[PDB]
Amino acid sequence: SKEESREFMAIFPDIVRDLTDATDIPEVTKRFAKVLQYNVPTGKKTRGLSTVIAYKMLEKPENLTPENVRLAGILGWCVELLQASLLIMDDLMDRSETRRLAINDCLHVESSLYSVLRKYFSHLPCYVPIIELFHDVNFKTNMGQSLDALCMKDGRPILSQFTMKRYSSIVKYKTSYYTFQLPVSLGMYLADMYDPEQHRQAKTILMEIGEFAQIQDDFLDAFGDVGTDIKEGKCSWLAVVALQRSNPAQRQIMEEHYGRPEPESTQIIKNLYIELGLPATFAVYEEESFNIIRTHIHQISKGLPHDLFFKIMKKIYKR
Amino acid sequence: SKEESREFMAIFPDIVRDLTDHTDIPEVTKRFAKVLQYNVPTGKKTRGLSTVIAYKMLEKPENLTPENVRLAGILGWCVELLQASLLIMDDLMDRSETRRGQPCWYRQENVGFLAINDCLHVESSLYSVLRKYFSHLPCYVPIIELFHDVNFKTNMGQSLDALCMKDGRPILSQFTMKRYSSIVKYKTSYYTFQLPVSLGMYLADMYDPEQHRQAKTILMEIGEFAQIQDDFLDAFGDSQVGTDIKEGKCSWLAVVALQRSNPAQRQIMEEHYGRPEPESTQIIKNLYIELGLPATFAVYEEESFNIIRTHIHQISKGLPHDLFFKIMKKIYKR
Ligand SMILES: CC(C)=CCC/C(C)=C/COP(=O)(O)OP(=O)(O)O
Ligand SMILES: CC(C)=CCC/C(C)=C/COP(=O)(O)OP(=O)(O)O
Ligand SMILES: [Mg+2]
Ligand SMILES: [Mg+2]
Ligand SMILES: [Mg+2]
Ligand SMILES: [Mg+2]
Ligand SMILES: [Mg+2]
Ligand SMILES: [Mg+2]
Ligand SMILES: [Mg+2]
Ligand SMILES: [Mg+2]
Repeated sequence: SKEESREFMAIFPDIVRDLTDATDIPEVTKRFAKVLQYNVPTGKKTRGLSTVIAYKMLEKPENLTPENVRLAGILGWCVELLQASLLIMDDLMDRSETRRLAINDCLHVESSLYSVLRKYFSHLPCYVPIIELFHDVNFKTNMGQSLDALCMKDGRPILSQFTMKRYSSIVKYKTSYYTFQLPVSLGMYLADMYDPEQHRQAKTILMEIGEFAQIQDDFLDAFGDVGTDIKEGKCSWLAVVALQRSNPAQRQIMEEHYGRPEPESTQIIKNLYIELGLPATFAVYEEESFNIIRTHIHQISKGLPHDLFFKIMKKIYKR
Repeated sequence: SKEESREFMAIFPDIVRDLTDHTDIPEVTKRFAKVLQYNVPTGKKTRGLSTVIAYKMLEKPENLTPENVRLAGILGWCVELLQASLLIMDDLMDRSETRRGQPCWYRQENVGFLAINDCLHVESSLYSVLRKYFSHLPCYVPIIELFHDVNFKTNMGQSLDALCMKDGRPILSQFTMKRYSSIVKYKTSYYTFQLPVSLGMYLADMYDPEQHRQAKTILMEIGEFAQIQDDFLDAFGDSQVGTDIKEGKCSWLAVVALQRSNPAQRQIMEEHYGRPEPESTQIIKNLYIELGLPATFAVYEEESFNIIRTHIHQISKGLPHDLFFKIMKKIYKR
């Protein structure tokens, strides 16, 4: 929506002023403003806007005031502050050139979302549930990143670690919690929905959608119409399934050419992915997962709305 | 105190179990146990123990139960978790070889820049400890908010320190007493001195902002001497070794040197400060001797002690003077 996107983006200048003491240390406060301005507001803001959409579809229609929708927008920006911190750090860790300037900037940007929460939410019933959610998601996200790191040793991928169980765990902890669960749980808490069973049923569907989302992203990295997962030796769905299907000779090709800088080695891996019928395997998985997720959304109870979860599902599958 | 130290150290293994004992990912929880065991419990736990001591001197004697003193201990370990996360990061940022004898965590087999994740993880973990033990107590939200605020303030301090360096060379024009004082306050004094006392006050259900304000004033003054003394001893302490000069740090010695230096002496600092060659460290140390920095420190130690003691005598409301005198004595060693 034009109205939702514009109202959301209009909050950002306020967040910057809130976090930059708008003081005895103006030069470092001015620097932090530039850290936020470079790293937080550019690009799509899907997690932030999903927080507003979630609240709008969970809250009673009578309670949807401009004031409440703005609070949902502020929670959205706290998710985008978390996103920014993860993006700053991961790029240092993976020594990435581009995405789409100091080390402690990721700790600072992460820490800043709790100042925003304190400013706007400290007098509301949802305050402690929301801070505890952010605390738990950062802890779990770190466990995800560390599990991902345990698939690499001395710059070489550990292909024995490339199991579907470990992959599913990496996606859940590293990505799905903060990307899919966090926005919806935030929307629920702001709508004064605290029922554990409601959060649990939401979590189940969102982790399923999250897993397909990342598998699709992994697939498109190699087979989309420019991906470097193979070169970076990433624990990708393609690599995990390739090893499941591989005969000893196909396993040797992975062991020799996966996670190499030479463009020829990337091309060799893609050729093996084609030989192993990974495109067909993805098509089957996309159909099966869509039908299972559609079923689980139809089955959603505990007084949760289906349209929210269908909207999230549609955005990912694009049908 | 043997009993205090032993009681405090006995809590750590429970905290490791609280944070690592997520049954579907055993390898990462086992790794995190090791991250905590390497980085958190070894050497002096001065900040952690100071939290217990603060509480014991703030709380009503009748309320000092084994249970409450343990809660004070757990808050102290939350300070040590924050400490461990900061030192993990700072070592990567400064590319230091050792800290407290131990090789820096980032230098360990297959860590490097993954120390950023470990930094974030250890900092995050203290909030899990707070939830387990404090979620039901009135002090819960004030303590959570204090930890988040101190984290934010510490990051401002580290960034200000970083703005005294460019391309691995110190910016001597940035080495002013006003910027130095700000670095020490934000980077060190908040988490080292303010956080332990404020935690003790909150656990003793002391929420009066004016009490916290009066405490902060005194603790920032004691904190400033503590870092100046540490900076002095880096160059002039008996090793039986300080690398502040080699590292080109914004040290009290470097700041006061630049105040007292004639153009010729200013050129020695510009030429030799922050260089790796041992001869350059010798030249700076010799310039500090020439400029009479030892005498200058001796006068400051005497004058700051007297000024702070006066300020403690004038502390208002129901704050115990004895707590601030004990902190003073521990730092000045008199
Ligand atoms: C540091 C942490 C906790 C990250 C969690 C979320 C995240 C953005 C991971 C990086 O993805 P990736 O490195 O697998 O891929 P890419 O960098 O290509 O997005
Ligand atoms: C936000 C962060 C990461 C803050 C770091 C704070 C800190 C205690 C650093 C050490 O200071 P230093 O580097 O001047 O001294 P040393 O490393 O010698 O103790
Ligand atoms: Mg990564
Ligand atoms: Mg990456
Ligand atoms: Mg990438
Ligand atoms: Mg990808
Ligand atoms: Mg250092
Ligand atoms: Mg440093
Ligand atoms: Mg020192
Ligand atoms: Mg050092």
